[PDB]
This record gives sequence, structure tokens and C-alpha cells, in this order.
Amino acid sequence: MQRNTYNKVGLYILSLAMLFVFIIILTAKIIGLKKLVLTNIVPIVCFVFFLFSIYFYNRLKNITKYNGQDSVKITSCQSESYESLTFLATYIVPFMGFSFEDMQKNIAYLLLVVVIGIIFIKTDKYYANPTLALFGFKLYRVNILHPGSGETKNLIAISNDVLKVDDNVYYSFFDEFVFIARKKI
Amino acid sequence: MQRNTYNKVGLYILSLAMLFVFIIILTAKIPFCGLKKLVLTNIVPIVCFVFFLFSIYFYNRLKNITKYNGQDSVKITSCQSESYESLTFLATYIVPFMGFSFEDMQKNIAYLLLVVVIGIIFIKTDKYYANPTLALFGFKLYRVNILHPGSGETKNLIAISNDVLKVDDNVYYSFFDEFVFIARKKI
Amino acid sequence: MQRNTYNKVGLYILSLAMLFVFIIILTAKIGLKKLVLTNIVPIVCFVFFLFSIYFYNRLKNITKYNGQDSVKITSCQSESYESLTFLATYIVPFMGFSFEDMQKNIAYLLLVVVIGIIFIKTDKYYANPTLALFGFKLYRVNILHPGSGETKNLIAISNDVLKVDDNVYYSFFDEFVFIARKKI
Amino acid sequence: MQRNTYNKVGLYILSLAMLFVFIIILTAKIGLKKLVLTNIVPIVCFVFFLFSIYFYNRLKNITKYNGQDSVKITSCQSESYESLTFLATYIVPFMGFSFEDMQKNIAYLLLVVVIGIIFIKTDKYYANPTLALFGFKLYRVNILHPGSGETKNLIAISNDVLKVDDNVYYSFFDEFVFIARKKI
Repeated sequence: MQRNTYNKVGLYILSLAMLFVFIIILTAKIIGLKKLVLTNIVPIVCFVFFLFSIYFYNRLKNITKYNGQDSVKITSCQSESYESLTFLATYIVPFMGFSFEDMQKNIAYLLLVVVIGIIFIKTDKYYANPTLALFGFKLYRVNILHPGSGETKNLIAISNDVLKVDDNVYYSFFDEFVFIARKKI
Repeated sequence: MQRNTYNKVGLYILSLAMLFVFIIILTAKIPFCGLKKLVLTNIVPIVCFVFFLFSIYFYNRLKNITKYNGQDSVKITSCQSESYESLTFLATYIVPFMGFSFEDMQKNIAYLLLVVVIGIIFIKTDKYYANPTLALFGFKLYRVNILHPGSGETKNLIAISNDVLKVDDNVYYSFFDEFVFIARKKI
Repeated sequence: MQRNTYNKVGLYILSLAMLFVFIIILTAKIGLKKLVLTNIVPIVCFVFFLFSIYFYNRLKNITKYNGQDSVKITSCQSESYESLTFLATYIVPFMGFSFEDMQKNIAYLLLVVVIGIIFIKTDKYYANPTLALFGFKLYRVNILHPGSGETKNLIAISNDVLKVDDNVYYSFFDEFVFIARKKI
Repeated sequence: MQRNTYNKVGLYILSLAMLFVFIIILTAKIGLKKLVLTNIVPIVCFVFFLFSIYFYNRLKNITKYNGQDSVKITSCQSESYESLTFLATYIVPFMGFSFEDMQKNIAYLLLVVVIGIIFIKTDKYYANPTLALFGFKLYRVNILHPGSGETKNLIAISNDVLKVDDNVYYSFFDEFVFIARKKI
């Protein structure tokens, strides 16, 4: 339960990484180093989320590095390629002027991004935010066959590589709704 | 007739409950320390606080709707996972420049007329069940064909429930309006 | 062509009429010629609202026309999409940005006219559920005109619910759509 | 490969052609180089306004390339979507954004590019209605080349109107999506 949820939010934090770079180039109050961290209190507290996202980006590729225990079977392929652009129109646009010169206001903006965190995970739509396509992630439904268990029903999968039809390659499961794939050497 | 519109707009207030919590946390005024001037600055926070208590009351009302069992027939078959959940309705309701902006009072009631016009024009188009804030409270949305104990089979109507429900399970229900309805699980 | 485009763009005018009656309250800043001179955009959007009143009564007078018009409909089916990207690009801008300078207000009126010509050319006028606030419902219906023949499921607009296979009244917009009434 | 992408980005950069027309109006500041130094955001987008004209004559050269190409299309069908999620995100919200300060004005120009890097890779550059403002009506076509086989529901771009099942002319963006026009 816990380990299915900590990796779950990691794509969403990776999905907000393209948002996070704007705040540095939107908040530029630029020697009294105590005053600079006082005046520019907002970029120095959001830069760690850039460090969080890169850490999850290295984490996401490290799941694919585990190759000593993975199973290898895929039946068929289908590239649906939705990547719904409406999510960009929900989460990145409404922070026009993210730092409107009052920290009490800026609590609510940071309150907004975490409340939609529970919203946009529990609705199970995190894999269609088009910021994930910036990192070359291709989306597709494939009904695989497991080597041990039976046939799956056209499950949504996200991966960085283009798959041909019925290619028995490596992968790694995320849950029984989505997973992460690989290629066979 | 009046109760259908009443619990329709009550579900709309439950959808806007997070907007309400955001706007108490947004436009509350700092004392940092004669109270009547602070109350005069507290007018938008207190009216949306009354709105938030209305949301609490209608959430308790929905729990009461789950609680009446004496007049409840069961008679449920099948299940189909529709799961539409269009987030554009979130992007229009809960972020009107994030609710309100703190400059002018007549502009504030202009946004008040904006949100009540939005309320009437999305209750008149029979698609109130749209926001992904109902799923924040734990609800899930999917469309199931139902037979009646007295009447026959429905025609692919929308259902709403909190607890998890599956195919051909004979479970409880409520009656929101003549079209959509709330379900539970049979104990 | 001129009358067809005129009563085509009038639906979009009535769509934006709700935005105009918001912006009356939005930009109202209250020997009165100074008050006239400062609040010129309430006056011109009030004029636009009067144009909306004129077109609402114009299509109402169109709906009274049933004698000289042909009145033949068969069948019915309902689609009823009326999505909200239209209102997301219509109302949400005018509450999104700031509205002070008249020089930039000229550019916002140029927004209005170019988004009108976009929504005219691409055939997305029959949209923005502000129309459905005025009793309107959307569904495509294959109608029969026995002088001409059977049509193929063209999208239709009416202010009343119409069921299947009823020889109700209509009035004709242009080569694809029409407004509809109910027979007596 | 190399020549495909530079023509692929031209559809997006001409879809923002009218966006440049209001930036010179929204930030209209009206020896004399100090006047130029104030209004850098009109005069920079006036250059891509000239680039929008430049690609508009360039795409006509693509249609008017030569005569040995552009052989035949067998079938035709229509989709005509012009989905409006791309509007209110691409043309509109920059006016929803405000231009008053220098450091944001560079920062919103990075918001232009990071849209387009996504928008190219999502393969959605046949959907802006601003491209349809220039007279283009957009519709998928199954084609059969004489020397090649039958392709499966590829996307066609055409200014002038075409009917169904006619052997007509074309031109290429790349192998997948293509320009269509009419046979003399």
C-alpha cells in the first residue's frame, strides 16, 4: 500500500518539473545575503522541488536498470497516443503570476498544488499530462500475456521507447493498471 | 421538483467546498495585534464561512441519505465502468483567477454573480456531476443499467457511490432525481 | 450570403451578451459629462447589449414565422454535446486578465471580432451553453421535406424538446442548420 | 528527416501569426532609438510576423514545386475536428498574461517554446483553428499512390474544397501528413 503510493506521486512531481522552472524566471529580486534570502524566499523554497523531480527522474530510469529478475513476455501492441492536452489547461496555466507579492497569498497557491495532488492521483489520469511527453514518454495500450498468470485486458502503459507488435521484451510492473516497459538486448 | 433542484445545488456546494476552504484561507485579514473594522474586513471570509458550514450540513445530509434504510429496496444488477470525469469543469469552476481577487468590493460581487450564473447554467444543462472534487471525498462515477422491482430495465443511467461496487451485485440505492441516483452496498 | 452570415453571427452575439452584462457591472466606475467620458466602455457594451436585445427579439419574430415557411420534420435523435472549451475561451479570458486601459480595450474588441470570425469559419457557432441558458437544446435530426426528400442527420437547434416522428414547425438558417418549433 | 522538421514547425509558427498582430497593439508604445528601445516586444514579434508571411509564400512554393510529382489520390473522407483545447492555451492566455515588466517578457517567451517542444512531439500540429483561419479545411484521407500501396487514414491539409473519390493533386510536409489541392 505504501510502496505503491510513494512511486505513484513521483510521475506527478516529475510532471510538474516543467512548471517549476518558471518561478525562478518569474521571481527575480536581483551584499546583504540575509536580505536576498528574505526577499527571494520563494525561488529558494521551490528549487528543492526541482531537485526532487530530478531525483525521481533518476529513480524512474533506475527501475529500468533492474534487469536481473524481470519477466519478458508481451503479446500484441496498439499505439493509442491520446496524451490529453486539457491537463496543461488545468494545472500550469492558473499560476499566472504565481508570487503576487504576499506570502499569505502564496500559502494558498502552494495549498492549491497539493490539494490537486490527491485529486489528480485518485482520479487515475496522471499518465496523460502532456508534460510527460517532454521526456519522450510514449503512451499506448497493450494486452500482454503473463508467463505465469493469464491474459491482460489492454492495459495503459507509459515508456520512453517505441514498441513493435508482439515484442517479448523486458518491463517492470507499476500496478495492475499501468506499468513501465523496456527493450530486449 | 424543489427537492431535486435543492439537492442538485447542494451537491454543487459540496463540489465548491474546497474552493470555500481555499477562500477562507485566501482572503482572511491579518490582525497582528476596534474589532468591528476587522469584522468589516471579514465580510467575504464570513459569508464564505457560512457557505462552508452549508457544505458541512449538506455533507451530513448526504450521509443521512446513505443512512435511510427503512424505505430502501435493493434490486441492482450489472456494472459498467464509464468514468468520464472531465477536468475542464474543475478548470472553470474552482479557478476563476483562483476564486476572488482582493481589490474592490463591487468587483467581488461581480465575481459572486459570475459564480451563481455559472451555478445556474450548469444545473440547467443536467451535467452537474462533473468535477473531480467529488472523487476527493472518495466517490467514483460509472454508468450501470438497472432493473426496477416494479418497473422494467433502465436505459444506461448514471450512478454515484462511495463504496466499491462490482458486476451483478444486489445492493442498496437512493433516489436523487428522476434520472441519476446514489447507491451503496448491501450488508 | 449577407443575411445568412448576419443571422449566423447573431447567435454568437447572444452568446457573448452574458459577458457584456457581466462587464457592465465589472467596469462601472461611479456636470455629469466627466462621468460619461470616464465610463465610455459601459456605454458601448450597453449598446452591444441593446443589439443583443434586438437580435433576441429578431429570432423571436423569426419563431413566430410559420405560415409562409415550410413546416416538415420527421424523426428525432439526441446527441447534445455543447462542450465547454467555447466558454473557456470566451468568459474565462475576460475575468482572467486586467481591464483598465482603453488602448488595450481596443485590442480586446479586436480579440472579439477575430474569435468571432474563427468561430464562424470553422462552424463552431452552435456552442457555448449560454445559448442553452435561453432554453435552447442541441440535437441532430434527419428531417423529411417531401418536396425535396430525406435529409441526413443535420444538426438542429430549438428552444423546446421534440420527440420522434412529429410534423412540427421550423425556420431555416442556411445550407446546414435550422431553428425548430412545435406544431399546433 | 532534416527538411521535414523545419516545414513541420512552420504550421505552428503560422498558427501564432495573428498573435503577433495584437502584441504590437497591446504593447503599443507609439535620437529616435529611445522610442525603439521601449517597445522591444512589438518589434521582435513583427519579425516573426514577417516570418509568418515568409512561410506563407514558402508553403505556396511547396504546392507549386514542379509537375513530375503530385500524381494521384484515390479516396477521400472528412473529419473536420479543429479541437479547441489548443485554443485558450496557445493564442488566448498570453493576453490573459500581462506584459508590463522586462523579466517576465523573456519568461513568457520560454513558455512559447516549451509549448512547441511538447506540441511537435505529441503530433497535434494539424488541429489549430488559427491555421484554419487562413482558408484551410482539414480532413483525413486514405490515399493510394500508383507506385506504392494503400496507406491507412493519414491526414490531409487543403485550402480549396475537394469532393470524394477523385484523382487530384498533392504536396508533402513529410511522409505522413500532406498538402492537398485540385487537379486542372
